Amino acid sequence: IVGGYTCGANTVPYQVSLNSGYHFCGGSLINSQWVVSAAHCYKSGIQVRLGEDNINVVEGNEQFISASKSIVHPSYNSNTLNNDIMLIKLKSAASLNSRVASISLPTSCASAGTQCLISGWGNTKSSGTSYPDVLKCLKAPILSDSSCKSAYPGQITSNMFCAGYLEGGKDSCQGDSGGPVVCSGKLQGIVSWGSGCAQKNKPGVYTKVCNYVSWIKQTIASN
Ligand SMILES: [Ca+2]
Repeated sequence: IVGGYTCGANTVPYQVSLNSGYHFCGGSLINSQWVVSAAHCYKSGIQVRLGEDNINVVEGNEQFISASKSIVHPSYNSNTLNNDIMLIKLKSAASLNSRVASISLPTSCASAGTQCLISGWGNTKSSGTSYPDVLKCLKAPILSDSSCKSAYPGQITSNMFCAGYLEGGKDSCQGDSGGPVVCSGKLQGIVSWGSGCAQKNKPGVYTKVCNYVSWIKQTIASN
C-alpha cells in the first residue's frame, strides 16, 4: 500500500497473509474454512496466516493453517486477469474470535464514488521498494466505469473496477495482491493489477467480487 496508514493490530480481522516460506499475497477470510484471494496468487504449497499484524514477528494472536485445496476460477485468464479470483480451503477451521473474523460477501455491487478500505503488506513506494512488516490500510473511492476504461483502454472487463486517485500518490501495490477491498462492510474487491503503483492516471484495478458470489457459494457447498 502506497500512501496509506498503519491499520492497527488486528483491526482488519478478515485480512490473511498467504505464505510459501515468505508472505507473497493477501486474502480475505469469508468463513471459518475458506479464503478468497486472486487467481494470479496461485502457488502450490500455501500456508494461510490469520490474526497477523507484524508478519515477521510471532506476536501471539496468529493462527497458521495449511491450505488443503485451492480453486482458481474456471474462466481465469492470466493474460488479461479477467476473473482474477481464487478460493483456498483451510485444512482445519479457524477459531473465530475478535482478531480472526470473516467478512461478508456482498448482495449488491458497490457504487461508483463509494470509499472502500484496501489493506495489505505490499510495497509502500511508487518509485522503488520498501515492504512493511505491519499491516497497512488505505481508503480509496471506486471510480466510474468510464474513468477506469479511459485509464486502461481496451483492458477493463465487466469483472473489474478501478479504485483510487487519478492524481497519484495513494494505491495498492505488489504484495497486496489477493487482499480485500471492503465497501459498506462487505468484500467488494480483490487487489488485482495496475500500471505501476500510485502513478498519475493509473488507478488500481480490482476483481469485482459481486459477480462471483454464486460461484463462491456453489463451490463452498461442494468442497
Ligand atoms: Ca505475526
